[PDB]
Amino acid sequence: MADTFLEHMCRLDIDSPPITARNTGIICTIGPASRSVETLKEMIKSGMNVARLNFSHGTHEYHAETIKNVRTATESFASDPILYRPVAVALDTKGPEIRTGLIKGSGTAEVELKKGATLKITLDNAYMEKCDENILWLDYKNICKVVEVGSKIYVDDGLISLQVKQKGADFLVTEVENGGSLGSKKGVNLPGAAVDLPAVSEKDIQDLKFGVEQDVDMVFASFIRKASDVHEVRKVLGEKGKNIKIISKIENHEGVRRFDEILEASDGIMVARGDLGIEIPAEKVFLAQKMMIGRCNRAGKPVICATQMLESMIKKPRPTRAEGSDVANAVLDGADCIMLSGETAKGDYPLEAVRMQHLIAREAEAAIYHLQLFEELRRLAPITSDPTEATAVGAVEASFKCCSGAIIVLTKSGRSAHQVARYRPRAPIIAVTRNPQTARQAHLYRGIFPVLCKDPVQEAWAEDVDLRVNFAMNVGKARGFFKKGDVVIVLTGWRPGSGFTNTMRVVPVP
Amino acid sequence: MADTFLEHMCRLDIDSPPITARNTGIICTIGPASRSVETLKEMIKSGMNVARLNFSHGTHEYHAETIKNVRTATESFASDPILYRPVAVALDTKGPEIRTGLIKGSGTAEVELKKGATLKITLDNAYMEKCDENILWLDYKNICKVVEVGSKIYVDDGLISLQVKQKGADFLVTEVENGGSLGSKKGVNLPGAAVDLPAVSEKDIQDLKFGVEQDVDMVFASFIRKASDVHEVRKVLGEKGKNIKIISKIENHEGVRRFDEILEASDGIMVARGDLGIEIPAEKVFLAQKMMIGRCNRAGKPVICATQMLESMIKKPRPTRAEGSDVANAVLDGADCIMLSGETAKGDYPLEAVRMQHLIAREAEAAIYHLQLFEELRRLAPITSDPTEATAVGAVEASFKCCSGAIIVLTKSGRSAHQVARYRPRAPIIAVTRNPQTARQAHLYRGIFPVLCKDPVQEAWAEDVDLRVNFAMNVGKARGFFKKGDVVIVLTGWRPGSGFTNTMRVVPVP
Amino acid sequence: MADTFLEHMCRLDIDSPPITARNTGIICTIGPASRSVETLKEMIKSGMNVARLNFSHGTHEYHAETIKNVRTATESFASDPILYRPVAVALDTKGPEIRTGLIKGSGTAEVELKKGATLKITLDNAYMEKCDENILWLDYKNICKVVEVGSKIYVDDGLISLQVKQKGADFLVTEVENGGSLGSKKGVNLPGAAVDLPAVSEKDIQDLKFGVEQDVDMVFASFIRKASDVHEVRKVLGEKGKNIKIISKIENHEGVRRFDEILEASDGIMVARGDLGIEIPAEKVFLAQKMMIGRCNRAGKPVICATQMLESMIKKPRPTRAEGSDVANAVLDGADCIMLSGETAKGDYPLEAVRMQHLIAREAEAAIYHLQLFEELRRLAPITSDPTEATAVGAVEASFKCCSGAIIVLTKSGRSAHQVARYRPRAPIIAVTRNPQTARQAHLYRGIFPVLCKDPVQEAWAEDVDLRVNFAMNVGKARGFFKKGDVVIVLTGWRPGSGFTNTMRVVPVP
Amino acid sequence: MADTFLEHMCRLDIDSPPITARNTGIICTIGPASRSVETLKEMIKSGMNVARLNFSHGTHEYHAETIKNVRTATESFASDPILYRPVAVALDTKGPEIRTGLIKGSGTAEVELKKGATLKITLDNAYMEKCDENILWLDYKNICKVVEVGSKIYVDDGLISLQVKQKGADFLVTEVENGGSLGSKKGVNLPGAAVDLPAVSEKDIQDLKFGVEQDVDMVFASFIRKASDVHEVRKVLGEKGKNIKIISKIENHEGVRRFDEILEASDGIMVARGDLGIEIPAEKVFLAQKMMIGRCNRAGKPVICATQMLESMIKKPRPTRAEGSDVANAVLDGADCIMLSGETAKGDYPLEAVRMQHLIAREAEAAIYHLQLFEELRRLAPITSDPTEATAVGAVEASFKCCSGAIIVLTKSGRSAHQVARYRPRAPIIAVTRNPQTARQAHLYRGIFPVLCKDPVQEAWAEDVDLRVNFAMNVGKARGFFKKGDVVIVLTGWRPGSGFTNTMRVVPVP
Ligand SMILES: [K+]
Ligand SMILES: [K+]
Ligand SMILES: [K+]
Ligand SMILES: [K+]
Ligand SMILES: [Mg+2]
Ligand SMILES: [Mg+2]
Ligand SMILES: [Mg+2]
Ligand SMILES: [Mg+2]
Repeated sequence: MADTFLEHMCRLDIDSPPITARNTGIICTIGPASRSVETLKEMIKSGMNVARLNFSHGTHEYHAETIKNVRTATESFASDPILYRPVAVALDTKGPEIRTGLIKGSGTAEVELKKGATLKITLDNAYMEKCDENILWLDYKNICKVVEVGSKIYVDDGLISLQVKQKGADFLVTEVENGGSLGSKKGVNLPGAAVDLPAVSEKDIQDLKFGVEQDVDMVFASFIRKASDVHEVRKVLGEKGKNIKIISKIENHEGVRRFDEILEASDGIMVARGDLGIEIPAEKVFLAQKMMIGRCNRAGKPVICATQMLESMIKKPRPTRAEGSDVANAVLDGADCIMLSGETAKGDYPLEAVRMQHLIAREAEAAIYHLQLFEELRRLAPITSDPTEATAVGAVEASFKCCSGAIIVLTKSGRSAHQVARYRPRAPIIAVTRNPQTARQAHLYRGIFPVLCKDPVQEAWAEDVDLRVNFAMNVGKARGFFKKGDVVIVLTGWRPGSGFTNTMRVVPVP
Repeated sequence: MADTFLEHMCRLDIDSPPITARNTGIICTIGPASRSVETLKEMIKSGMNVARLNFSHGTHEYHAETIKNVRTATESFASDPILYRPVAVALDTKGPEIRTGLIKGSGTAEVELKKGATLKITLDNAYMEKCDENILWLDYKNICKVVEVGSKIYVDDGLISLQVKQKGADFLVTEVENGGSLGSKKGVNLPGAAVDLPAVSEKDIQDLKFGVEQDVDMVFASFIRKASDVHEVRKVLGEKGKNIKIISKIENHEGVRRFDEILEASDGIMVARGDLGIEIPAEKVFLAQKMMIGRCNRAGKPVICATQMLESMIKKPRPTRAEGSDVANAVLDGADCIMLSGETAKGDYPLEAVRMQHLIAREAEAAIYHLQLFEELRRLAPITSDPTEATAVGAVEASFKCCSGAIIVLTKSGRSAHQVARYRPRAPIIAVTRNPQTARQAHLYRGIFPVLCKDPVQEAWAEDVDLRVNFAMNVGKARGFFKKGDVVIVLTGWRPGSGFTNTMRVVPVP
Repeated sequence: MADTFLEHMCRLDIDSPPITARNTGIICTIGPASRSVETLKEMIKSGMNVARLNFSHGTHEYHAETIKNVRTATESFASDPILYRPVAVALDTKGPEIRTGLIKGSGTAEVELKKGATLKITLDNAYMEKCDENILWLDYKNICKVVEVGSKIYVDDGLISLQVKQKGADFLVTEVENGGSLGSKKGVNLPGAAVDLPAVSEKDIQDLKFGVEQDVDMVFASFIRKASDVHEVRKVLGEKGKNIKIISKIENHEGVRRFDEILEASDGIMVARGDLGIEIPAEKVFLAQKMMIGRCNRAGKPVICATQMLESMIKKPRPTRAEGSDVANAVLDGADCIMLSGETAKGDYPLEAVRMQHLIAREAEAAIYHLQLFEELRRLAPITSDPTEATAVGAVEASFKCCSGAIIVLTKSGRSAHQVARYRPRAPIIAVTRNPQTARQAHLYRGIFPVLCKDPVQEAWAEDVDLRVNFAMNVGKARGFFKKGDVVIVLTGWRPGSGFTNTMRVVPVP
Repeated sequence: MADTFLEHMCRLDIDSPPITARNTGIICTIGPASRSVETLKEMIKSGMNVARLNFSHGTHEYHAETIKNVRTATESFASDPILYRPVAVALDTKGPEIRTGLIKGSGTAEVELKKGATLKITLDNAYMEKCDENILWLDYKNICKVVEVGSKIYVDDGLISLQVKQKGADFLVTEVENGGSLGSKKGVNLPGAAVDLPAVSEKDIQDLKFGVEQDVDMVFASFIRKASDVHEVRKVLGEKGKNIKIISKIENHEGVRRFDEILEASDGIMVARGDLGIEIPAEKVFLAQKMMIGRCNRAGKPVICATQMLESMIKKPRPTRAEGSDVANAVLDGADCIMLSGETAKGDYPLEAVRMQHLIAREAEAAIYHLQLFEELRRLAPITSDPTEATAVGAVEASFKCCSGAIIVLTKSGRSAHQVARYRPRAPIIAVTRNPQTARQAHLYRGIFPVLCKDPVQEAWAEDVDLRVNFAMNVGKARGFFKKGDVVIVLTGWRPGSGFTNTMRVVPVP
């Protein structure tokens, strides 16, 4: 809108209402607070696009029923194919974690840790359910190999910290620095160590194969360190799960250093700030986020900002001021998807969290300085002569001039719609598809609003197109994206077949 | 290509050969040296696109035969509809000129004028063919009304200059400043004065009506001062000449000050540097040129740089260094058409002049900094939601990415093709049309390479399009614009009818 | 560093260590957890620059001793004038707050509020200490004037919310939306309403006059609605407190709408997100922040991002991921000062909070895209011919070319140094001053590192300058800003006197 | 001034009068029409800055007296040291030219050449003064070595052209293409050939040594092909002529290809369009000009646009429209100096040509888009930490903000002033110097207006500076550059000595 970024900031207006559409994808983690079919229905209406299953906790039976509930709540809306919203299922792997043992005692399963006190760490399975003030167990077998005297051991997602004083053959005497209440099977981080667990562990092969059987849409592979880790996960999914999108989670120092080879192998990225903020200094996480989002935008691949975006909303019904700014800034940085972990999995206000996510994202979109964003994306794009790319850039450029309410894209594999999203247009991308997996996986991309055409293929191609285009027109009028008499962009082929979406059309809305 | 204009300059390369296509239109004035049918044939092959007829000199009989010869030489190539080049006819009006009388004496019709001597100017028709050292006649009746003591009177296109010492009721005693040889019926300019002749004079109404009868494509209306002058010319052309394009010539101070209202009324503009450089100081003409070309580019209307671009080539076979740089710079400024006046009308080297025009223009196109040109044209464009505009910008944006050999545009009125030219793409715009006037008038716009489809309308619309598109493909292969296997942009409608070219298509060349 | 903002993001590097200097000012609120002289000493070393006193709670006796402790801990370091860091005192006024009455009952002073229940609000002072489930008192007299049916009333800093169902003459029947435990004299916010309390209330006149007596450096005036509110505060401070800087806190909708007139009157701004996030929707606070920071940067006036930047660090020793990104982004937005409210006032980890503030800020500075920031600031600056401005821009431009370790500025009033900070140079601005208040107030400006020259004025001006310049050279070597042999910029006058710093000098470091 | 280059063009105004100062240097070639002391006086007042002596024609006696007259006419104004303008002398070498023999016959020394006829070229000195229709002599001995069948031979600066049909051992039979009148000792060009004459020929060593003896300021070395040619010329000038600036003339294809190594060795460049436009195609000369001017601006070295800029003004009192635009565009391209060859050397209107040069240049300066020019020059500058560079950029940046009437620079060698000119400020650079050669050589740089301080060195350095600064203030008021009360930039040292101009000062004009 304005000639400089500084004037663009100065022009930002609280009283200027945002567009009804919301481009940024929302990913909610399912758990105790959101597992029920009636709650899942409300989360879908509130704005959920992808349900994340965290395989660091549940059994296969538990997760199987969580999937069952999600599809019940999803297909609840299928009676009306206009207002039907696809909902993806995502399997977040355990990965090479270090979790502690269980706690001994009555009342509750917790014990205090004084600042300055001693705590012996052990690998002996006799203390596997007898962790307390003095002794502590953890499942990583080679912990004495990778650790030295003075090394930090962070327990329970950063809260508690320990410095190693002495070593044994298989035991470590440590001194407590940050106190607090220890619990059962809390996560442990070893910043400075080189943890040598397998990227695809024995448990993870079972969880992935289960993912293929359950027909999940994507896999959030944890603690990805290098490009070979992504190919290991690709192999385990194999032929049958070839179409399952692999999103590499960057959770550690090694993963940041090797980001380019990891991005090359992966379908997308998750900036998993949780583990990253322990493994790397807290100041710096933003550097890593902005870098990874930046490179993913340039590469044209989905990137997900994740964890602790609305942490206070576990306990409270409204977010903090910092949590408000974090979500907005992640969207302004250019993140395709925002994520909620504990907020929806085990929180007292799951629905309010999903709505805040929707609300902030929706006018972070408005505050994007599109003039500069689009200018720079063209320059930094390679000079390939793929007809689908050139149509996409034409569509996006066309959309900025005739302030379009939408860009409608007929697509089988999603790729035609992905390439439009790559250039970050202001208008939403109504991706029309008969492939239901394509509709679900499209949530990963910023601004793609998938719609599933359940209708049978009409005889003539020319009339089959017009049905899918008019189907999208009806969805756009229904959602408020545009009205009768407005202008929109339409992307179709020349005789059908996945591979050549080469036709842009500026159509008046009927 | 490069990140800054300065590096763009530094990168310019004499050894890098230019593209075979030449986007800038060439307008040649026809006269004694170029009137013959065999010479007109060679000028068309050398690169002529518009033939200009100067109605300050010829009779209606004379100009009628000049038109006849142009169409003979043009239709000479019509046997091959691939290599047929349309050629426009343009009628340049007399307008409110001030010409002197004839000269007395034997030997030749010329007399000397010393610096510092006296010259009496008279309106008495007894001296109408007796102009000499002492007395001089001129056809402007109210010359004593608009002139005062100290006013400059420039005779013979700037060469000779006079300062007014005394006044009479109908005579002026002047003193000579610049000497030289006076001649018969030379043009007179009155810088500082406000000449009150009619914009559409009595003679001009005859010449315009003749223009309509002869079926000319455009009118270069001389000495346009204000917007009402353009509407007077529009009226005289009337219903029958409604489709004749009016190009307002800016020849004077008043015309520059009122440029915006004149541009609004006119179809295009000519920066007539000849009279402008006398009426306004010589330094400043470039300011006026760059301004008018700039505003015309922003308005999306044709602009023509004109007169004295290769003056030395009247006498010599090669241009001066300044004349080389002038043509290049006019193209770099963003002029749609370059013009030759005396160079082709009465010169010893008409063909070499037209070829230089072609040669310079053709790699001025290459030196355009398109990165900046296209960026700035988008910003300065209004945010209209006309479907034809948004398709045009999409086409042009698409053309920069898949380095297209051309942008093919099916168009009846030319408007679909005009709107593509407005955003100055690098590739040539092959405008396919059945209307032969549309083909001729399209030369006014930068980069539009019109082709006339003489074939009858095929039955199905879908196959009628494919014939016109494949016709353009054959022209492009013939001219070297592109080859088999290359990519091009194609613009068509959705069911035929002039008003909605709304379909962009990235097609491989068959 | 890079040609585009997108490549600049992509280039950001966690492994690239930051510059030793930290440009962004840090403001800590003093209270129970940080009031002691030994804790204040550690906060100064950790990075405190301004001590904020919140006059909504303490008595004048209480705050007087807090000031006494701050100056004791500050002057503790005065023995070494090289490593002495000035520390400002700031008085944050009560302003037009709306607090409830006291609670009835034994044990503790609290009652529950169910979601959906009824609560009658009253102005009758008989219920002034009898607030409960049914009745609630509050000190705002005209609450029925500014409120209508459907208006929200937020109690206890956002936690509890009420919708107005009915109205009375002086009573309001409301329905509860967000439940929770009500308490004694909790703050109330009225989103939508136009609260007509006095901007400078009766209590505030006492607090301001006390501020003048105590010799505070700045006043954070709360709930500033319009420009006249700033002039009221200016008057109360009067002649004796003329040099006390007024920082208008934007806490409400009215204040955002009138931002430009408020900024014109005020010396600086605080984006008080606390009250702003209740008064305005939570999504939107970032819009208001970015706007106010943007306009303050363009105006060349201090702006302070404030409240809830590290809220979790009240309870925990490390911040959340969102809190890390919030501080970085506020610095990237261009905030001069970051602020801690509860984190230092009543938290379990005051020192760790001040260190995080220092750590994040310090490499947010590094991630600033200075190429674009400086380009845009020049364009958006007026074309004034003040000699001090032109020297400042020259200094800043010079600093980018000879990668200067610092820009040294001799200044009495601080204004010469303020104008250098206005153009946001990468290097720190070592402002040398004999006025001790100038040194303290300079913390408000980004990158000004004040140093107090306690030495007496040496006889010759030329040698007096060289003493102050060499004093700064010694501070710069001490702090690691630069070393012997490096280059720095130096700003001095031409014969001394506050008003003309007109001399830039590129000096090698001795 | 404006946000885009396109709006900048649109904003250009004929009625907006230009600044009184004229930044672009003017170089006039002296000959028959301008050799007299009274004419040289008028040319100096009209705007001459450098007198060029063409050593392809005169004897050493002839040129010695031309120099004598120039210094007489120059020192004529020395009585008033305020209005004294230094005037450089420049020696343009013969270089490896190919000139023909003399013509046989009475009446005049000319013969006709028909198109299509035969002309035998010979190296036999018996035909050295017997060139005619059939036989032609030329001084290049190895002409048969470097030429083949089909090679073009251009005679008399492009007018006449010949194609080689046959070869001999030492004779060539050719066919005429372009006719015209041949003359005595006309220049010959061999485009496509690799002419192997010495860069510093035997005659050139005499002319250079003479140049050193006469105390010329610069040498325009002709036909520079590579970097070694520049070092040969450097050697011949040697110790005694070490301070004589070498300006390499780019006249040929080889010189353009090797431009970077030539620029590295040379002090400046001349885009000698005369020979370049024959050696290289006429279309393309502009490419070569814009490239060379661009790279010279980036390198910070003088560049001179030359030959045929006002060719018609040899015969006529006013230039053509193309010649007007050429001078403006060369200045807009960024040429430091404009040059007149035949226009002043042997023309009927020398003074009018020098005035047009002055007039056009002077409001080409105004039409420069400085916003973009300065932005891009900073980015493309290396990040060196020379204190003189950083002061220069500071000065130039400061000058844009406080719309300075001038930037005053005290300089001995000129280098402090050269580095200010490198960043192309809008204001003129008043370079104050006691070295009279420094004053003369400073004309090579755009916008440096040298003034010679003839006064003796005053005792105190601080008062010696103030004398030179106040001397410049008086010159600026005299010329209209600024008035009493205005602001200007001043550049001085810290204790005198050539090597450290490190002090910028924004001074009010007394
Ligand atoms: K996990
Ligand atoms: K005419
Ligand atoms: K307060
Ligand atoms: K020469
Ligand atoms: Mg994580
Ligand atoms: Mg004309
Ligand atoms: Mg507050
Ligand atoms: Mg030459």
